[PDB]
Amino acid sequence: PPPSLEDAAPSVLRLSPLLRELQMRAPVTKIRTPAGDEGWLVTRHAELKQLLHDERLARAHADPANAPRYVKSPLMDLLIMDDVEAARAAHAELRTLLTPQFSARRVLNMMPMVEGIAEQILNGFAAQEQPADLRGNFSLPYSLTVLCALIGIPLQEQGQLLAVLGEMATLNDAESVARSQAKLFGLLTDLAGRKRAEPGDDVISRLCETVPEDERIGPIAASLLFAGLDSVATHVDLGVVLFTQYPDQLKEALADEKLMRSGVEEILRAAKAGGSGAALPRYATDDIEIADVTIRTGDLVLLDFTLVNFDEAVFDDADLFDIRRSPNEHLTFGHGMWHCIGAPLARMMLKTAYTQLFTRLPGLKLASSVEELQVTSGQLNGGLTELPVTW
Ligand SMILES: C[C@@H]1[C@H](O)[C@@H](C)/C=C/C=C/C=C/C=C/C=C/C=C/C=C/[C@H](O[C@@H]2O[C@H](C)[C@@H](O)[C@H](N)[C@@H]2O)C[C@@H]2O[C@](O)(C[C@@H](O)C[C@@H](O)[C@H](O)CC[C@@H](O)C[C@@H](O)CC(=O)O[C@H]1C)C[C@H](O)[C@H]2C(=O)O
Ligand code: HEM
Repeated sequence: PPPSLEDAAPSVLRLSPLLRELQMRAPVTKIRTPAGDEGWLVTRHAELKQLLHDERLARAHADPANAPRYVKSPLMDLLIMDDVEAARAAHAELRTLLTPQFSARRVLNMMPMVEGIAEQILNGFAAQEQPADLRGNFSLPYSLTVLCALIGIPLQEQGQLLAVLGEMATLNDAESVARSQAKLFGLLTDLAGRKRAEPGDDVISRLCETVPEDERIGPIAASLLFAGLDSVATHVDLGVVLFTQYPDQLKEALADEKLMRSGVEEILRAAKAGGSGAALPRYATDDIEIADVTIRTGDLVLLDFTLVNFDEAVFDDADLFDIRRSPNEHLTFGHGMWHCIGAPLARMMLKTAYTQLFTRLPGLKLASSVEELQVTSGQLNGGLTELPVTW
């Protein structure tokens, strides 16, 4: 029986020993998923990068109901279709719709909105009673408010979102996920009809121009919001932890915009809970020969973007936080057909956050120890349960 991927990591910002062992054993290796099934874990940079460009991996399985699962989640099950050409076309359309929204030009047009929301939230955060949770008081409201503004979700309708998005991340209750997913899909399909009638400068309105069916705009906007919210918030949090542990690198990043940009890359490479970094399931649509192994049609393949970021064949002293790594060859956003569509926004949001946070609160420090930080578990893209800081 293959080793089981565990529920989190023993502590934050260090790769879990089980993952480091799996990586040493083989480039592609059989594991047991949290959901109990068997799967291929890709553990090394060169092999992951090659498989990110292999057309034989798809979000498709001949029998999705019986396909080997990564996690027990009705969210993943919406992702997997039973025809390959139908899955390929659905994926292709998602990227065609969304890639223009995140061009360098359009992201540049988001900067004032992002900086302005960060300043309003930071104004309130600096006044909180200390120690204060940076995640609930800053990084989550920051991420939620920017993403809702860009997508076009009214301030008047945001109250219920943090509850529904958090529930959708649960691996603990299958029926609570599915009805939260429908609440969110229903909220945003309803919203799409309203913005069709009254368009604004936002993503939902621009999708209306090209997509005439509300019932398919809503799930795209919902999955856009779910894709960005926690990941951006968690990287604000862990980026803040790293910078409080290497204050000399924080100060030089504040002093030179080149080093703040490469500092954000080094946070994207290393600011990790240390647990399993695979995000979505992929299935072989044909047999693939690689790394002295044979992946078979229907097999589950897990691309662990976090784990390959610590591959010593690529990164000198990989456990070390060093913002001067350049070029920084992390694969945190994927690559090729699968590459994160929000990467330019995420990069800009993180740079905005660290700059404003540490300029306004230069004495920002952990209330307790890094070892005392509690990584969340039993969840999709959980990060920390809270991050108490003082300043
Ligand atoms: C075909 C389909 C239909 O037409 C439509 C009706 C279907 C809609 C279905 C949508 C389903 C969406 C499911 C998303 C699940 C994310 C899980 C994330 C878990 C992440 C993992 O976390 C772990 O999980 C383990 C279990 C725990 O053991 C462990 N303790 C920890 O918790 C790893 C962490 O990952 C990253 O965070 C970033 C992700 O967050 C990025 C993600 O968000 C993507 O961006 C989501 C992209 C997604 O949206 C693509 C869809 O859009 C494509 C799409 O819709 O196709 C349409 C055309 C960053 C962290 O550094 C990772 C780290 O920790 O090292
Ligand atoms: C630090 C923040 C983020 C990280 C680490 C991250 C990471 C990732 C990763 C690893 C994938 C590939 C998933 C897979 O195929 O296994 C992905 C895909 C995706 N990301 Fe991000 N992401 C971040 C922020 C965002 C944001 C803010 C948005 C939207 C505003 C977004 C939208 C998407 C979408 C739509 C996909 C699916 C792409 C596809 O199916 O081809 N991401 N992201």
